[PDB]
Amino acid sequence: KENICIVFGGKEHEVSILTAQNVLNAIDKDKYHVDIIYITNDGDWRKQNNITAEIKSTDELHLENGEALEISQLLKESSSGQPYDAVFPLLHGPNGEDGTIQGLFEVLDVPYVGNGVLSAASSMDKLVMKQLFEHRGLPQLPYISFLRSEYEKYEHNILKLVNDKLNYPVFVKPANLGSSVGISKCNNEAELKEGIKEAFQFDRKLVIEQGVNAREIEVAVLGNDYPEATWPGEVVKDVAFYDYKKYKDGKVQLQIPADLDEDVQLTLRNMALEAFKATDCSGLVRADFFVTEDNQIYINETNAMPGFTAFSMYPKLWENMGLSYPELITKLIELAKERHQDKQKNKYKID
Amino acid sequence: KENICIVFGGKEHEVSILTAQNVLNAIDKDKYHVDIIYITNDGDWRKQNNITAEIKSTDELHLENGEALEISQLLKESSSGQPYDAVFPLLHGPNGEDGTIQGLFEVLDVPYVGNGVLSAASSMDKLVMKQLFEHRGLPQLPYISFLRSEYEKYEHNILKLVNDKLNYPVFVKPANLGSSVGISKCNNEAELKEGIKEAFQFDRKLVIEQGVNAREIEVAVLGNDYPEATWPGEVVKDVAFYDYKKYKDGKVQLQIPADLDEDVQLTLRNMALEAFKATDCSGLVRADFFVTEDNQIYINETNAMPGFTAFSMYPKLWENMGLSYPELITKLIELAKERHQDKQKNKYKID
Repeated sequence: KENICIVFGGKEHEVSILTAQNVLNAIDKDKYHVDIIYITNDGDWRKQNNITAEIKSTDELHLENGEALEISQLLKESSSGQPYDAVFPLLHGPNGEDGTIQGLFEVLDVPYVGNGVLSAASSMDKLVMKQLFEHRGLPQLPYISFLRSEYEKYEHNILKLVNDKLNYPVFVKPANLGSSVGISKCNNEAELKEGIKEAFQFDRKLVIEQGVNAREIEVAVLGNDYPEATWPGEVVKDVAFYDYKKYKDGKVQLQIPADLDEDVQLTLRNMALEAFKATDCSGLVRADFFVTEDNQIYINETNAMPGFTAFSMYPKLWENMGLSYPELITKLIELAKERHQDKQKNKYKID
Repeated sequence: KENICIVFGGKEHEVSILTAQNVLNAIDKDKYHVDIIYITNDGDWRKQNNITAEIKSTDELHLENGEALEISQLLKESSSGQPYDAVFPLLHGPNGEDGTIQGLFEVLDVPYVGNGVLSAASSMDKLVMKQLFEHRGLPQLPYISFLRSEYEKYEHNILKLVNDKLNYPVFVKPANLGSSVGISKCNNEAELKEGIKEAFQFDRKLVIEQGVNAREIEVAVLGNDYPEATWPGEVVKDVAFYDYKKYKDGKVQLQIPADLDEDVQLTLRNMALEAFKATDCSGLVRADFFVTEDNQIYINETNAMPGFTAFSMYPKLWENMGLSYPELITKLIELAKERHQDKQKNKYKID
């Protein structure tokens, strides 16, 4: 058996916990020895050893009453007594996909699924992500950015650059948040200024982005050095608007593949690979696009740890390619093994 | 008293250990309670509690025989029984300035000196660093970059782009190393190809850089949101060459301020601040420039944790401004406190 540890929760949990239930029930307990570590909202790490049956309800998860050892000892050793072959972060904290847990994993020399430090961190900062996309030549909506320090001195002058380079309406976006906290849509300077002031309560760096009305199209990418991209998918919505949040009850309504011309789909698959390379991803990414009704394409953002329930977009895009959810989980673990092995080979060849 | 922890060593140590001796002997043991954690080449963490006298020889450091508790307990609590007010990483491992230890620090919610995760990681990847410098408008030598995957398919085609955009000689540079391992200077394709092949043994991503002969000029930057830059300094060298390494015995020979026109110095101070902002630095950075004999300026790289002995360039640049080495250490701790406090204020205002 191989030795796996799923880390879930994070310093709101209900998605992460549902995800960890799905990932657990889709792992062959015959091929894998599975421990899990739950991170409480407090930040405390609680381990639960040796999952061996299906998790039918969240009650079966020890959660905050798990075994409360130091984080060092929790990750060094499987309950089986072997070191882990892969650790799978399914976190919904900021420490989830800002590169921080990945940094911990590297310091502890623990092999792990998904994106590395620089990749996760730069996909979480919206300014760095766009700067990397730009250098790579991917099309994006016209955009501006600045630090609070610059706006305190150049308010009047920054607003002019907005009206020259962009067309209203624009969106004010905090650079470093994982949440819709502080985003607003502004139809003029008056609203823009109010919006900028309003976002600086939550962040020190802002992106101003030209608005579009467009379809949201997502592509799943999987791999390390030779990644592959799925056919695109769509969350079907008769009306494009920024909701600020999923309000409709029940399952989300996916269309996979998306109802797009076959040429446009191929363009999006190739753009997804470019977006993966532009932030030097590992393991996986979801590329999220804006596609207007006249088939104009912009890349919106990448997502370094995308939604990963059994009905989420990222796994359902791979199902459409023939890759089962249990096969996808196993592939992510093998990629984690390979990236990890490739680093001692380099750390060795450095002598 | 405030509570400080110096982390030094790292998974070669002699500079880091000399540095930790200097930083220790320059801290007022009356104002600060000082513990230190030593990271062995093995990666093991060993704590030594409550430094209270001058460290006259490295023998007085417990080093690898320090107290061998789990890393979690080592950082959570000062020997005094209080949580730390600041942790000061003085590491010479890759885990030093690739953002990994900083990620650990954030996961453990430990306040810490210097650059954050994204800042350290992006200053260590030479491709991302140049891409950020470019977007900011700082002048750099003409350069190319590619992944191993791209060169395996486009060898012939990538070499042409080199000869069109650059002028020989060029330097082949691994993107992700902190070491001179795999750098070479090439006067033609024949050498370039050999050089590219030679660097791929140690890295998966490369930068090809146009060579210059120039003076090396360094500027020290200190601050968080309102940073300040020193007058520039110079390691004086009658002959510009890439040494691959300091060979001369004894002290390095600094000229502070550098023998440059007063206008050129002011330009470099302002470029240093731009370079700090371009990678969203915190705490400090050293901006390293190429300045030709005809006063043409290029930024070479930033250094997120620069040399920090008492005779290193970064502290000596601040001494020239009137800031003593003990005052600089204290300023770095206050900045660590401020960045840390500013994050709960935001994490609070996010509700």
